[PDB]
Amino acid sequence: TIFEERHLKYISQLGKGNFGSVELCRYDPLGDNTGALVAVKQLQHSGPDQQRDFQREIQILKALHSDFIVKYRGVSYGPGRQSLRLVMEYLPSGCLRDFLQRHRARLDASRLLLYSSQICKGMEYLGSRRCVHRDLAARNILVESEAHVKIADFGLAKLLPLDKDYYVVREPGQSPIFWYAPESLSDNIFSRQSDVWSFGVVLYELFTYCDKSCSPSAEFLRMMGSEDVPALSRLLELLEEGQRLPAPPACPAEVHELMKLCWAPSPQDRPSFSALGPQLDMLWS
Amino acid sequence: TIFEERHLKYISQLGKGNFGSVELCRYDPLGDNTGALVAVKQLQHSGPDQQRDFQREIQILKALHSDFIVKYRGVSYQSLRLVMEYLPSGCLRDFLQRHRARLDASRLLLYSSQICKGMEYLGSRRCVHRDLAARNILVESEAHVKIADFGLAKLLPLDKDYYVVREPGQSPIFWYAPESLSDNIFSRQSDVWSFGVVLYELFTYCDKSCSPSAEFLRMMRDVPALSRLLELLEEGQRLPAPPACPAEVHELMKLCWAPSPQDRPSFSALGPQLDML
Ligand SMILES: NC(=O)c1cnc2[nH]ccc2c1N[C@@H]1[C@@H]2C[C@@H]3C[C@H]1C[C@@](O)(C3)C2
Ligand SMILES: NC(=O)c1cnc2[nH]ccc2c1N[C@@H]1[C@@H]2C[C@@H]3C[C@H]1C[C@@](O)(C3)C2
Repeated sequence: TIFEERHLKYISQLGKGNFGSVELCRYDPLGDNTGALVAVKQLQHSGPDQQRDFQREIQILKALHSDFIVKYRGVSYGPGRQSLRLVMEYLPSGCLRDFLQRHRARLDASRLLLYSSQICKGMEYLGSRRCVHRDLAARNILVESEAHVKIADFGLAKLLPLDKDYYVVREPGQSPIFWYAPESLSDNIFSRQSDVWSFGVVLYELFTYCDKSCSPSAEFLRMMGSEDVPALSRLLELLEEGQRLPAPPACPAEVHELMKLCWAPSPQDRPSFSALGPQLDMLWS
Repeated sequence: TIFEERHLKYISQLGKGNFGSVELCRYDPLGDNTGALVAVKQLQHSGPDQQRDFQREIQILKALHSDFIVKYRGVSYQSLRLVMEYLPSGCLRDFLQRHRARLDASRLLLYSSQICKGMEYLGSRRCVHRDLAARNILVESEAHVKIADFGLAKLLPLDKDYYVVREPGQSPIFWYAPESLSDNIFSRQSDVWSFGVVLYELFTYCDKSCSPSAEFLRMMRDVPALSRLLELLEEGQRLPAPPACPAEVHELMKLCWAPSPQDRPSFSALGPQLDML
């Protein structure tokens, strides 16, 4: 629950954000090296807005209990009893985006549909906590084992007003625009329905095995093209025309049709993660 | 943007102080009574200290933008008046007492959620309210409340996280924190203590007989009225769990009332802990 700074042995780095970083550590009080591996998030060179949002993240994660969401283990009040480090579980198999590219050969559609379903269940639970993840993408999905994946990176995650179902972000997005829904791009509006849009994209990522040559980045930039209008503005224009990501190579038709529903123009017309769950689970049987 | 005195029709009094008063008016330049209502504040027989502070007050509130903080509207000028929006349902304390049958526990969480968010934003503007209490919260609609009364609200120095009031406040002792009561230290963490008391008010539906004052008074021979409370807060005594209060909210009030300000939760941490119940 409470992690002594001196017993967190640093090993190496897992990610370096713009205002923060995630370090792989071993919490080893006993010295014999049997202590558990943990991911530890902390801030660097950050202003007041980030420190405050970082404190929201810790509470949101502390409060999420699901097999399909990465585990909060504790916090550490750090060197000089001043700073703040967020301690989480370490999953050694790594992120899904990298895992699919490496082990592509030993993984068939069934296994891909298992992942999708676990993620969908995870996202259904986040809905139930009135929580919008806001950064759902293969790079933030972790692999617990070859048959278990988890959702991670709650940095952009936000709870809804208790009386409303949507939320507006005052400062616009910085994370890749290719997972963002149109109302998010045009108006910085976010919701469970917006997360449903992004889940369409992770299905695409999944069934393209995160192959870089047909990534959302890769595909949209080929459709947007270069012409000066900003890249955010022309993607939106592309999306309002009704243009979407194309059917992946060898994609099961009925999976591509579920994406299309995730990507409906109006948020009210996208299926809930509750509607999607069974639809994924009993696609073939 | 700026209001004319001759177009401000006086209606009735909203509040009064030892050196200040607030008035309800319709700003009615067309003269046909279709103007908007406004709460208008000004000073009366005050000293230079009050006039100075009142300008600070105008300028802070002028620059606050939150759906949970009463909206500065403008000013009217020889002697200055602060014009604000008028919320017609009045303050929360009187509302909770009047409409308790109509309001369930879930909606008290919503008012809590919204006050915390207002206090979070005041925190980010490096600003301390000093008089957080239900008597200073306003009802915009049945599902929306707003913080008001920035009379005693002070901005923290740019390079420090606390403020010291050399001339202490005559306003009620029961909302104050132990460092306030003892050494006049005010801070964002002080505002957290008082939020704890605001929670108590909410979940007791601002019932008179079990007010913070009434309850703290019941928990106390004769010495000074102040130095009995501080001696009692430093023992460990706190306000009771209200009857119409969930367990986990009472735990948030006790955390809010930790002895050391450093141990008390931020409004940033509190928020989710309220919203996720
Ligand atoms: N609990 C964890 O966060 C975590 C657990 N096991 C891991 N194994 C490899 C990375 C990694 C973790 N964090 C990484 C960090 C945050 C997020 C997710 C990972 C990849 C990313 O790019 C984006 C940087
Ligand atoms: N702009 C306003 O402040 C305001 C707006 N709408 C209102 N409707 C009823 C009172 C009232 C207002 N002021 C009151 C005044 C200051 C403060 C808040 C209110 C109650 C109090 O006791 C403490 C006296």
